[PDB]
Amino acid sequence: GHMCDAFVGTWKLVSSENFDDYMKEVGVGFATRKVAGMAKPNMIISVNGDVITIKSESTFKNTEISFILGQEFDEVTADDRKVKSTITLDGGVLVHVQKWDGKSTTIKRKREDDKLVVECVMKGVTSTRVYERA
Ligand SMILES: O=C(O)C(F)(F)C(F)(F)C(F)(F)C(F)(F)C(F)(F)C(F)(F)C(F)(F)C(F)(F)C(F)(F)F
Repeated sequence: GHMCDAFVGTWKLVSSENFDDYMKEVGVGFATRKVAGMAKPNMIISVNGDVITIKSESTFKNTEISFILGQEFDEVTADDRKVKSTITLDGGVLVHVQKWDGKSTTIKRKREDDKLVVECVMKGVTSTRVYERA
């Protein structure tokens, strides 16, 4: 249960690039996009045996996903998509693919320097969000 040791802890947002464009490509509505952009999320990543939990906390929406690496699971995203999600550990990076409605998006959670970087890709649009330890 050590696969994820470099990710565990609490994290807070430093910077965001192209996040609104990413949500646009995903199909998120205007009001939800504006709420999401205003959020200052606190992210908690924790491990309990084989089960990893990623929690995002913000004033107006929390999400929590718990999963086993490599095991597909049902996720209801913050924008209310019902997706089939699989997260694997590849080259020290958590690679999260969401599949729904004939579409897919990939969320990579990686370490760079002392930061946790979240890279989200939808049809060639990439958002990069940088977190520092809380
Ligand atoms: O900052 C992070 O923790 C993050 F980068 F990991 C993340 F949270 F942004 C994400 F990757 F999970 C995400 F982009 F997919 C997302 F969950 F936010 C979303 F953009 F897909 C979303 F649309 F669901 C929304 F922004 F939360 C919504 F618009 F619904 F509020």
